[PDB]
Amino acid sequence: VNSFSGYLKLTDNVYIKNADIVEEAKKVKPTVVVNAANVYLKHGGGVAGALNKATNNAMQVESDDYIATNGPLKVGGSCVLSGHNLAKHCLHVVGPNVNKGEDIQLLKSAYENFNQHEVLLAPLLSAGIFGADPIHSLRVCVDTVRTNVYLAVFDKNLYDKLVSSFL
Ligand SMILES: O=C1CC[C@@H](c2cccs2)N1Nc1ncnc2[nH]c3ccccc3c12
Repeated sequence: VNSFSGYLKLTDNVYIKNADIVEEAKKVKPTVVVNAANVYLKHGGGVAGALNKATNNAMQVESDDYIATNGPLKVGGSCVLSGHNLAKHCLHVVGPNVNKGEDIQLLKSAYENFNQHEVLLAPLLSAGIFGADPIHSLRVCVDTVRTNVYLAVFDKNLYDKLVSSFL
């Protein structure tokens, strides 16, 4: 039993909800919140901009130190940093950005990072401003993640489309 509330069960381990991941993180304080990161951990917009703003820019400060020490992430890669006031940990995961020409086949590699964590609150990777089809992203998530994932979908219209079209 966990503290997540109001989710639709899609499969044994994948759940989905129409919600703002920031407010969901602030309420649940999950062990792991996933950020829709880029390789430079520059959290300007989309999910990343929203998570960072909610931390009063502490996420960005921590991230800049991480990059100064380690260099950029790989597309498809991840790193574990603090969750600040939102979660115990933030798993920054780099889905491919279609608006940069990155290979959508890397989306599966991105979701594989979730399997290192027993339970996660997450957005759909590569959706939104990363330019991929959210229906496809959900399919890859379901077919790749084996741990317990709670997906927050900000757009109410999009959520209903994902559910109604889910196979
Ligand atoms: O609903 C989806 C599906 C793909 C993804 C993206 C859409 C555009 C770029 S990325 N998204 N957005 C969000 N996901 C989680 N929490 C969110 N809180 C919000 C508060 C205001 C506005 C949007 C969101 C939002």
